[PDB]
Amino acid sequence: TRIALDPFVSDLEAESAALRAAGPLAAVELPGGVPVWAVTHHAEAKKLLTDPRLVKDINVWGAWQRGEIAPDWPLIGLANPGRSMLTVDGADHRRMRTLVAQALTPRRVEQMRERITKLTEELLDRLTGEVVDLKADFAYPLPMYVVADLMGIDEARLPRLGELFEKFFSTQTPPAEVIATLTELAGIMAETVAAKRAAPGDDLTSALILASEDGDHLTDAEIVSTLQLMVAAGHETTISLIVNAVVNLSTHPEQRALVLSGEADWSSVVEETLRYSTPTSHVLIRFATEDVPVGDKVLPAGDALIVSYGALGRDEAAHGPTAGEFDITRSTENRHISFGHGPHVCPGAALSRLEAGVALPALYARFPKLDLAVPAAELRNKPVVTQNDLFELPVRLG
Ligand code: HEM
Ligand SMILES: C[C@]12CCC(=O)C=C1CC[C@@H]1[C@@H]2CC[C@]2(C)C(=O)CC[C@@H]12
Repeated sequence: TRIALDPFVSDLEAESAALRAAGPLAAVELPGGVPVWAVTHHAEAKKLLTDPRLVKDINVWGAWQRGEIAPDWPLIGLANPGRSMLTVDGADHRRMRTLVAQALTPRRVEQMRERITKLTEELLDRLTGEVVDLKADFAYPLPMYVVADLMGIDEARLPRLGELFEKFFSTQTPPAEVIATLTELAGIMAETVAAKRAAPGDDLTSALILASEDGDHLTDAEIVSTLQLMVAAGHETTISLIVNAVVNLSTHPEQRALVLSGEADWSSVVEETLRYSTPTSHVLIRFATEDVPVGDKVLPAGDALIVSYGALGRDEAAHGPTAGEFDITRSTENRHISFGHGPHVCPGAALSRLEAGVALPALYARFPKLDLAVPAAELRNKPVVTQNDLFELPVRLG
């Protein structure tokens, strides 16, 4: 009775309807035969996201301890990523979040507005021809230039950063390519941390060095880990938020009219795209330290849990009868949890909201008649089971 997630993501819409159907705790199978539970309703996901019995520590995974997981399993990098803020809980996690919150503040993000506006303008200036891949030519570079600038990375490095990002986020990248790419990126982060210790500035890296709580502060390895994790977590997710907003406005032309006329604000388009069409369909992975009641099922001790943000974004219990439709005018008594909830909540939420909030009005200001150059039906998801990412976004600029 276990929903196997399509690893080609041939039909996300149906799979998300199946996951919602299979009740708050759905038995699922991950690409490569690996069974896990998925929480697929909003209220139950919130309860589990704040339950300290659901931990990131892979030692708690019974299937893994019993060697029933192949060491070459394509998703192993997600299930078992090593030491970061991502994979700790309790006091160790709260220390990291406290120090990181001192550096990546709402103020620091808001102060990027003008730089993001200039980067957005420079990318729009390079758009030529009647039909473009808006993903490749606009959405894809923007978050790389922004995060490089936020982090204070030497602007001399940007031509190589584009090649390293491409290699790191590509399916096609080999094995000894993928690890040469990670090594070169960590070298750039280490060079940045050492440069900012020698010459502190107005950048996230400088702020991560300075952060402290009662004389406690991040180690170099913790700063480099944090910067790498933010690139990995923040790049393709922000791209897909911008892509999905353009796709949603293209396919709902009367709501496009409302925002372009100024009736509706762009923030309402961004928040509705996050709920209706989150870039992150599933997050791996949590493990129960004890049996955990979820509705009228039990999540057994040592079992795995993924959070199905994609499925639960359209939860009728949270958002009502229209949950299944894109409506930027909707009011919900329940804020979307597409950035997560509880201790592991996304620290980049303000930044990705600002990037999309600047990019989208800038794009429609340059090209207010822009539409899809191919029917909505021909857009295809990439073969990435956790993410809601398209191969391309063909648009007629007009
Ligand atoms: C639309 C864009 C993005 C979405 C949809 C997204 C979504 C998420 C979600 C749902 C989580 C929590 C997963 C969970 O615990 O179940 C998360 C964690 C995280 N995100 Fe974001 N995110 C986005 C952009 C970014 C950006 C721009 C950054 C960094 C600047 C970032 C950095 C992180 C980090 C570091 C974590 C791990 C937090 C922790 O485990 O303590 N994300 N993200
Ligand atoms: C789980 C995650 C964060 C939440 C989110 O929205 C999307 C993802 C998918 C990619 C993950 C990332 C966290 C950091 C990971 C493990 C890496 O260091 C390489 C792949 C990357």
